[PDB]
Amino acid sequence: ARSEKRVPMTRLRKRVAERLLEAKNSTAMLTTFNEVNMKPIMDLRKQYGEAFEKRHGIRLGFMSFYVKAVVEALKRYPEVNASIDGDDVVYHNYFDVSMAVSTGLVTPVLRDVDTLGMADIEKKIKELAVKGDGKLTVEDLTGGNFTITNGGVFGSLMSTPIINPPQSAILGMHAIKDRPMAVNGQVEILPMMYLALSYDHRLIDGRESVGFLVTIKELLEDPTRLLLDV
Amino acid sequence: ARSEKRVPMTRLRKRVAERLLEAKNSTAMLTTFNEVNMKPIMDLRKQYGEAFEKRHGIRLGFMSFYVKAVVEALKRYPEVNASIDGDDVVYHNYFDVSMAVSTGLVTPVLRDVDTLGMADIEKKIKELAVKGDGKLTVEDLTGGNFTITNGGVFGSLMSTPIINPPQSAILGMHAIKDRPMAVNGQVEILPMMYLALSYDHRLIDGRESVGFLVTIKELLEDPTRLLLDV
Amino acid sequence: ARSEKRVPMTRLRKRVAERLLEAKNSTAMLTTFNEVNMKPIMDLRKQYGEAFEKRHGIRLGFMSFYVKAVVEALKRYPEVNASIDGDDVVYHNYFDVSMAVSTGLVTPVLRDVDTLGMADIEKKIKELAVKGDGKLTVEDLTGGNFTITNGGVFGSLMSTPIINPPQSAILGMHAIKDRPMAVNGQVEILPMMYLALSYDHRLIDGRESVGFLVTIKELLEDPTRLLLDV
Amino acid sequence: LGMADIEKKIKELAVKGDGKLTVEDLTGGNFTITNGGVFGSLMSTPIINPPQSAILGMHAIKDRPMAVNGQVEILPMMYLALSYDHRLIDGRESVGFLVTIKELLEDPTRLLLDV
Repeated sequence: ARSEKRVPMTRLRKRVAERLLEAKNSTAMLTTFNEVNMKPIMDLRKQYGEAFEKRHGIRLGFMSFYVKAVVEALKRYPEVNASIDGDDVVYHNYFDVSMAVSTGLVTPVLRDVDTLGMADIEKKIKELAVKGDGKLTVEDLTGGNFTITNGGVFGSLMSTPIINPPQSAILGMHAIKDRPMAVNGQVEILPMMYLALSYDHRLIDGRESVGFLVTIKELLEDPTRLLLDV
Repeated sequence: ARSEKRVPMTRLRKRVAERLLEAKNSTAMLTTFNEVNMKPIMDLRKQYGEAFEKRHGIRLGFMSFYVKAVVEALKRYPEVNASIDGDDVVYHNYFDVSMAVSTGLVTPVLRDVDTLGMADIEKKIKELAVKGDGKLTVEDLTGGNFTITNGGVFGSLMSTPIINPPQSAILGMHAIKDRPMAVNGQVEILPMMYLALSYDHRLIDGRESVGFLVTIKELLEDPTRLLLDV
Repeated sequence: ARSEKRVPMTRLRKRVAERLLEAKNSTAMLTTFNEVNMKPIMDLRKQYGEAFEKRHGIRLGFMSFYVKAVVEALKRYPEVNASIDGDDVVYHNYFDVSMAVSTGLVTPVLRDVDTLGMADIEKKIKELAVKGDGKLTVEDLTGGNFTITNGGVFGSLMSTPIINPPQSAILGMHAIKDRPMAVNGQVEILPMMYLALSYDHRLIDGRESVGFLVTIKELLEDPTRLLLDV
Repeated sequence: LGMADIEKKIKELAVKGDGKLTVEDLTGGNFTITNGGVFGSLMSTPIINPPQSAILGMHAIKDRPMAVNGQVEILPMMYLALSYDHRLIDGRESVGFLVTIKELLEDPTRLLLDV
C-alpha cells in the first residue's frame, strides 16, 4: 500500500542481468536492417500445407524456411558463423543455430541443421518448443553459432536484438504486416516483414553484415534459389 | 581566425556528459519501434477542440492523450514502471512521468498523472513548459518513473532515445507524416508517427517492451479503449 | 576437416577491433534517422550529365551533392563539426570530411571541401577511390571532422553507423529504393533513401542532430537551396 | 556577395535614390544592367555606358505562347538586349554572353553545377 515495493533480485535474474550488461560492453554491437516480402512463402504454405502434413506428419511453417535460409547465408559468410576467442577467430565448420523459445525466453540449439530436411527441422523445433514443460536440459541450451529470435508473435514492427556471446550475430524476425510497395512501377500491398541483423563489428564488417542480410532476403523471397544456388 | 578553437567544457556540460556516458555503460539499453495512426486523435481534437477550451480554459493537445496512454501501459506492465536499485527491483506504486521540455532540454516531472484529468494534464504540462522563464526548481526536476520525449517538433522521423537512469525505459514521439498505408486491402494515406521505446534489458524483456509499445499504439488509435479497458 | 578452425588474430585486425570497442564505450552514441527523395538529384544528373563531363572531364555523381550538403550542414551546426578533447570542445574552423572507400574499408580525407567545386570534388573522390591500388598514405587517412559512409552499394536499406573518434558524428547513406509516398494527397512512387546520423550525445544534442539531418534532407531534395541559402 | 546581400545593397542604392547618391557610388562599374520592364518595355536598344563595353537591358515579362516539346504552352517570357562595343566584343562572344545569361536564368541550379 506504500509508494515503493522493493523485491530482492533473484540469483537467476541477477546472473542474466550481468550477462546482458557484459554482452553490450564487451562487443561493438551494431544493427543493420532490411525487409522481406513474405508473399512467396505464404503461398508455398497454402499450396503444399496439407500434402506436407500427410507426408511428414508435421505442419509446414515459417521457421524451416528461415533456418534453411540462415544456413545458406552462414555458408556464404563464415565470418558471421565464427566467434572471437580472446586473440582468436574460431571458424565453426558445422551449423548449429540457436533458436529463442518462450517459457523467460530460452535459446535451445538446433544441431547440424545443414543436414536436416524441412520436415525434420519442423519436428525438432516443435520438440524444443514443447520442452518449453520446463524439461530443457543445459545439454540443449549450450552452443549455437548463430541465433534467430522471433518477435512478430507479439506485434513487433522492428527492433534491435542483442547479441548472444560468444556468438557474433543475431537475426530478429518481426510481425508480418501488409504494406504498400512499389512493384514494377505499380504500388501493390504485400505482406512485408523487417529483418534486423545485430552483429559484433569487431569481427563482422558492413559489406558482410549487409550481404548476409540481403542473402537471407533473397532466399526467403524465392526459396527456389536454394536449389539453383544463385 | 585559426583552424581550431578550444573552448573549456563548462562544469554543467561536463557533468551532463559523464552522466550520458554512464547511462549507456551501466545499462543494457535496447530499442523497439512501432508506428501509430494519429488520424483518430487528430479528429477528436478537430471535433471537440473549442468545447474543451471553453469548458476547461486549456487547449486540448496531443500530450494528454500520450500521458493517459502511457499510464495505462505502465499500469499493465509494472516492470517498465520499476527501477533497479543495486540488487533490487523497486516497483513504484505511483505514476510520475518525466516529460522533456526545451529550454538545453529539461525533464520536469508530472506527478500522479493517474489521477489527473486531461484538462489538468494539459494545464500542468503548460506550467512546466512555461517555467522553461528558467524558474525550474529541482523539486520539479527530480523523480519520474518513465520519460516521454517529443522530437517531432524538429522534424524527427524516427530515432533512438537514451534512457534516463534510474528510470528503466523512455518513449520517443516523432514527426507525424502522411504515409501510404494498407487499410483493409486498400492503400490510404494516414498521418503516421513512429514510436521508439528504448529500455533497460536488464529489467525489461522483449515480450514486455513489445507489448508495452503495442498497448500505447492501441490506446492512441482509439482512445475509447481507455474507457472499456480492452 | 575438424569442427573448429582457430586462426590467430592478425595485429591489424586486433588493433582495429580494440578501436571499435573503445569507440563504443568512450562515447554516448545514438542514431537518428530520416529519408530523402533522390528524384531531384537523379534528374539533375540525367539532364546535365554529358555537359558536365565534357566541360570538366569528370562524371557528375551523387557524392559531390552529398558532400556539398554536408558542408552546408556542418556550417550551420559547428557543434557537429567539433570534437571533444578531454575537457575541451575543439571547434574546427575548416571543413575536412572523411569518406569511406572500399579496399577492408578505409577513410581517406577530403580537405577543405568547402572551397571545392563539384567537378573538383568528383575528381578528388575518384583519386582516393582509385588509390584504394593500395597506395593510401596515412597523410591521406588522417584527420577529418565528419565522415560519410556509403552502403547502398551493397543493398543496405537502413542501418546504424559507428562513430569514428575523435569525430562527433557520421552520416550513413543507403540504397535508393522506389517506395510509395504521399505527395500532396496523392500516393506516388519515388526513389527514396534512408539517412542515418549517428552522433556523440556527449557533445551533440537532439535538436542539433535532428536539424542537422533535416538540413541535409532539404538541400538534397532541392540543390537550388544551396544557392539561395534557405 | 550572397543573394540576400545583393538584395540589401541594391535596396540601399535604390533608397539613396532621397538623393544622397555620392559620386563615390556613381563611379566605376565594368558592366551595366538596366531594367525597363517597370514601364512596360517589350524590347529595346540600350546605349553603352563608356568606358564600359556592353550593357544588358531587361524588359517586361509577358505571357507568350511558346513551343515546348512539340506542344504550345504559355510562358512568362522576357526579351534580353545586349548592346556592345563591337570594337572589342565580337559576335560569337556577344551571342554566347547572352545565351549564358539565358541558360543560368532558366535554371539557377546551373550556377552550382557549373554547366
